[PDB]
Amino acid sequence: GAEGNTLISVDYEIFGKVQGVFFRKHTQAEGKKLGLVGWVQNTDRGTVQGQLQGPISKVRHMQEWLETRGSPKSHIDKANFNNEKVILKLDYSDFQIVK
Repeated sequence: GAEGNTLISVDYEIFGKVQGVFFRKHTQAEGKKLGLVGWVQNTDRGTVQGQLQGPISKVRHMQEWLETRGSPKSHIDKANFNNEKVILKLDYSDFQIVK
């Protein structure tokens, strides 16, 4: 087991060539690696908002993975997170893709 998994909450946002791409399909796979919950979708403007929820032990790595790694058709012109804080625990059951 572990000492303590301080569950935290935080969102993300990517800009560039992450609009007309089906990269979201891959997000469902990589999301299982670390083991987190949330969803995937796009906005009316032209960006992808992925609300990731999990322990700092997994989020700390996810932040330095989605901003760097990624398909060749997903240029990350700008990557930044928001709404970073600690909470009781996750509010979902698993990850899923939303079209």
